[PDB]
Amino acid sequence: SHMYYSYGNYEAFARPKKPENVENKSAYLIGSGLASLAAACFLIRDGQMEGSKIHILEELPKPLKGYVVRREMENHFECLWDLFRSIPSLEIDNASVLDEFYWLNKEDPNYSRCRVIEKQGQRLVTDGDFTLTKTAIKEILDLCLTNEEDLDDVKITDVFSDDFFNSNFWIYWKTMFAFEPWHSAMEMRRYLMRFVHHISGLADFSALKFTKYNQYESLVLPMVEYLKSHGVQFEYDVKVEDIKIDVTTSQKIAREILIDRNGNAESIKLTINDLVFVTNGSITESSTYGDNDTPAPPTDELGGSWTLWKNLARQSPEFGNPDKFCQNIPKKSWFVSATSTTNNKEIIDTIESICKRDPLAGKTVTGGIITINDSAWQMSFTINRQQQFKDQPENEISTWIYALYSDVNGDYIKKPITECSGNEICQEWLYHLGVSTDKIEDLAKHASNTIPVYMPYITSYFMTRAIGDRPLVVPHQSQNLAFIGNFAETERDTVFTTEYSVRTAMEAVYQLLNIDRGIPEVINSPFDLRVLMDAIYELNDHQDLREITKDSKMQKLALAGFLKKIKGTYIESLLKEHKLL
Amino acid sequence: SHMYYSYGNYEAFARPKKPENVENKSAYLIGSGLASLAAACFLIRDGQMEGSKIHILEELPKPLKGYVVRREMENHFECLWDLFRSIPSLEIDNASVLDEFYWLNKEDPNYSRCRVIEKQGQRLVTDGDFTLTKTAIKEILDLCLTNEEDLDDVKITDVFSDDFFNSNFWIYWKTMFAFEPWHSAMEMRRYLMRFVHHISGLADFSALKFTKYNQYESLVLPMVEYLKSHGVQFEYDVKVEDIKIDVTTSQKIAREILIDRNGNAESIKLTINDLVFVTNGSITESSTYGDNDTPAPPTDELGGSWTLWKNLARQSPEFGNPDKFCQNIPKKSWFVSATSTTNNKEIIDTIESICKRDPLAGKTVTGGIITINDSAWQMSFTINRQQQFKDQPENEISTWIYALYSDVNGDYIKKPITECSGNEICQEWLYHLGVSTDKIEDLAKHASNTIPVYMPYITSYFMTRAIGDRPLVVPHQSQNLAFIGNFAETERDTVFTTEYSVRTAMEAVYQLLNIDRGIPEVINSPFDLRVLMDAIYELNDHQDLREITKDSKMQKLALAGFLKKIKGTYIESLLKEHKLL
Ligand SMILES: [K+]
Ligand SMILES: [K+]
Repeated sequence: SHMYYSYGNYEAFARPKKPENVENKSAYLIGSGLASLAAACFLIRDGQMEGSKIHILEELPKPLKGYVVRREMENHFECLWDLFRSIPSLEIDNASVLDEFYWLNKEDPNYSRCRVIEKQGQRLVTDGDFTLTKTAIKEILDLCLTNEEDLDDVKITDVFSDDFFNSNFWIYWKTMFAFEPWHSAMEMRRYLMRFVHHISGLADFSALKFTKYNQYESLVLPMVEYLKSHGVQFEYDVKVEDIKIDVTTSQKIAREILIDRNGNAESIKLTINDLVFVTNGSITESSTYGDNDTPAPPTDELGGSWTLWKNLARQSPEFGNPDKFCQNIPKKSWFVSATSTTNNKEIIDTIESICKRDPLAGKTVTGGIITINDSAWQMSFTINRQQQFKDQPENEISTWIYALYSDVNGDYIKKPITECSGNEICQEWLYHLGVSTDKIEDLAKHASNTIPVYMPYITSYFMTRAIGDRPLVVPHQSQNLAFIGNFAETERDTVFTTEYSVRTAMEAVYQLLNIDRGIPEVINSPFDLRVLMDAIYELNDHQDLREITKDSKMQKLALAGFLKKIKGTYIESLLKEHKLL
Repeated sequence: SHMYYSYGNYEAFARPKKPENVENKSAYLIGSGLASLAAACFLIRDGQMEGSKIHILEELPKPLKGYVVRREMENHFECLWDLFRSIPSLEIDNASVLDEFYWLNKEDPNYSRCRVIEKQGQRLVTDGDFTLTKTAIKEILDLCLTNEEDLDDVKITDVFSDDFFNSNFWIYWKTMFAFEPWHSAMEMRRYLMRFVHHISGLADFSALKFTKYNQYESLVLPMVEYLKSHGVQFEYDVKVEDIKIDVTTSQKIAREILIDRNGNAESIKLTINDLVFVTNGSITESSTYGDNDTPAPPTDELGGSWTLWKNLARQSPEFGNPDKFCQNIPKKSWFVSATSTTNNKEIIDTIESICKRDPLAGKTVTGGIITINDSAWQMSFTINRQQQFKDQPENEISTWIYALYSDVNGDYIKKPITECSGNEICQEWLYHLGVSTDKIEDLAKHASNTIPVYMPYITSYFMTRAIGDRPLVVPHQSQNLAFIGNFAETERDTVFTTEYSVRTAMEAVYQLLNIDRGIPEVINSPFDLRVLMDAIYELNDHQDLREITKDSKMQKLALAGFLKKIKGTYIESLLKEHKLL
């Protein structure tokens, strides 16, 4: 009740008055992920909180055998662009991160010239088409017409049938977003509605936008410099074990942060004027690393992030249900990603022959993942603009590889990916590029350096869930406690996105400080009739309403009577404008 | 083809690169109205044109007997807020005009406590309700469903019948926007679609927002100071008589500006790199002024603005058809407005008794016009926050009065308003406030000072028109010539608004300089299903779909079958959210 949603330039460009009594308030942010950093930025810029009163608590201190790549953006990351228009670029003078990003993606717009391959390097013949049947389209629409409240614990396989899963649409969708068939239909529905304005860019990634470098260099480092320039305090080697919260009949008040500061057990006592921002849960927690000759050791370890959320959930069911997300994760789930770095011309030339661009040119390369449709692992890989690390040699590329299925033997390396060294993952990948099999072993072992990473929780955002499993950003009656990040709850936005991190941060800061400025709503595209007309046209692989209805009597007649009632009206002009007539 | 429309924060917050070759370009803006000033501001900020190369050409030089008041804003003036977030306030340090305006309208939000009066000072009993019948509602919707291309030269009386014109809706609508029954149905349609998101605020003005002072002090003066601080050149006593334009088979190029600079006939020769921004036509041209004892003398004079547009239209029909707007204006049209200033407690107390607020308190007073429904003149009046001039005595108010009908005897002063002195207009107004008739003459003649103004073209924006009567902002193949202001043509936006002035200015500058940043589209509210649901609910005076259909078989049955097919779905939840179920 302490915020309101808005849209349009009035609320975008307006500045909030300094919030009431902020001069006597402090902030503690648990973890240094994007959501914590964003919340600190809003605390500085819009809360006008004093930097020395803002404390970022990081578990790690202030050696992997190679480069490791970790996601993209779209124009309607409304909250994220509100943030980064205020963060100075570290690459361009007198320019924001938004400016640098905006100009770069106009100079070198992202698109894919090859989205799906099969048969050891051949482009899928129907690449670019959705190959959705009428039944599959109806299931998509029926899911969207289902209330979110009726999708508690429903799996994607509960709402779609064979036609949909055989479609190219599902190939594009599951791989670009990392949906597994057992994942949350509720989240899949949110994604369908959230990105409906970009349906025309699904097959070719033409709606995706990327930073110049990896996320740490292009997003985190600029935020850090901004926060440091305003005196914000960074606390390393601090493990938050619990937060004692009073949950009374009238209020929720965080009372004390129980920490281990460099082996020493200490405690931070809080008043109502000391705000606590918890990033509950983590998809990168407990990650392990291999090298070119060693697999990343599988693990089920619960780290500090999941232990902390469990300790908060013990104090109120309003603080969420972490076990839905970190327990009972199927062993087929995506766990392993790998970064394969090479300067070898044979590999780089093979990539060029598939993606149609020079990987070393410094512009778009694959334009997003290429999916190997017939790979047992259901592997995809991408090469961003190179190099993605500013100190990497200019003759090197780093390729990011991931597998949706973790418990199935590969086609060339006949083992599950979880049993594979870096070079074995690279060999399986090189096989599917069409590299001659008598060269694969040496090119992977001696011409490349591949670092695998095992992430027990990388699919955790998407686990089947029920309303209530995620805490509200500001739980009911909370006075000084907020939850931020991709396991907190807010309307219609989609998790596994950087936008969701910034949105929850902004909503938390605005609500706890009662900031008198609107939060931009999730973009209104699923309510926009023009966008919905485009979606019907795109989903039906570019067929007008007559062609859609051509083989059915019940519809071909309803359409005849509809066209007779709209003839010569604005509705007919709109349908013609959007190619439905 | 030299611009694109956008929405959302990405394009709002992004800055355009410096446009190509702007260092060798100059700009001439004809007139110093809002559109010219806005275009100069965009030339500085986004064109990065040198201030000394920007020339504002004003006909007047660098004595009325009293104060003269001249409109409001809404949140979705998308282009105007893009502009004024960059203009420094002259009232608050380190703040924009947008900030000052945003904070003021949150501190003192606008609303009316009395919108319509009758019978010499009594509130209309049904004030607040639209009193629209089903037939009237159907005509509203049928107009919106008509293509704009089918409304050439159609009058409002061609598309509405008796029920609509007897509605409270039409009272609110015609007076707040100054529509006459013979005005353009095309523009009325644009207004219905343009402001559909504010239908719930039509009766009480709760969607209106106002500057602190009159428009000159709160909008023009800040822009002027901004332009002067950047070296922009202001040219006074310059009358533009013509612009010689080459209209070839391949290009339109302005060649020379023919001027009279202080009685001297001179000429400004232009290259392709010299841009010309013409504000074609004017609603204030040829205005005459009276005083407390003298009517403003009626006139049909064509001034420099209308002569110039006629001289441009002689060179291409693509430059518009001014005669549609400045000729054959019916003599019943609104011509006269008056500003009545008083410090008299009897008058001020009578106003307080009607509007329910202290006129001298410095906050909202009437919250917008009060309409005298049974006045022969169809008179309305408003009192903004006082005082509206920063050097006015603190015990004074200034009331703005206007009459939609100019050729009908008044109820107390039995003469058309065009024959009335300032004090006679005030007397007619005081009669309709319920002032005792034995006091009206002395309170108007000796306790008030009323300045009338006769404006032959004040209704000119709304004259019946056809596609093509207004020039495109940048006509086809124009290299260096643009048209801006409320007689230029752009999609869906509404004239008689300051937003239209800023929009045309922005579109002209962006197109002529090929600026690489989106222009915000007219707000998408008529395509937003949520907004349309609200509109149905509001237009039907807050009745759900069952009550709307209760007295009809064809609809009450179609609704039964519709409800049976949407039961338990998201569509039903949406309808319930918006009170239609
Ligand atoms: K905002
Ligand atoms: K924009």
